[PDB]
Amino acid sequence: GSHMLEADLELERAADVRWEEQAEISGSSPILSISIKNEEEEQTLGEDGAYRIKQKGILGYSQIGAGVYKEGTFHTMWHVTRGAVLMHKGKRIEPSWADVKKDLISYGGGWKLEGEWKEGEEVQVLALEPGKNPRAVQTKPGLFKTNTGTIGCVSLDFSPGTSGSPIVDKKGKVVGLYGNGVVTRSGAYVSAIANTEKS
Repeated sequence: GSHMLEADLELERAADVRWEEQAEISGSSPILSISIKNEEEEQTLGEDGAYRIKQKGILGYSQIGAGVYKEGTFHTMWHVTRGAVLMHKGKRIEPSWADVKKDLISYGGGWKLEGEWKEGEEVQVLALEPGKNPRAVQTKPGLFKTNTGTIGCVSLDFSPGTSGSPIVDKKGKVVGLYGNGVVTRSGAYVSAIANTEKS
């Protein structure tokens, strides 16, 4: 086999994980990214927060995902990294735990996301889309029956490459991660919120 990485997957911090009062008031608001990032250039690269995940290729970087660093653990979607080693400023990050069925993977310790969701409450997607500055979008999840209990879900209103982006309650905690596509019995595709799940 090879002793090199199968692929160069780099992390890039983009924003603080927090509730945005402006997006509560207006529906959505941009968030500050840093000198002030006027524009995101996907193809160039550049602790706690929200991160882009980019894959090097001969044309430059592609943003294939996003995720959340919290309390020394990085959380993202199994579909995004398929358990691959991540790099961040020359530091290597290793998969600690995964759950394919839930499309979740953690790196550097176990699950730390402690946002909570009850029906009727709104949340903010802190969306890191390919080619765009971070944006907070207020949304209302609906409750759904699983074949074992309940999950909250939201509409797939972002780029697939926002997968892994955090969704936050009013306490500023992460209820879960955007982009975990599930199919309903009523023919539709929605995003199943990570933690919001009972059995």
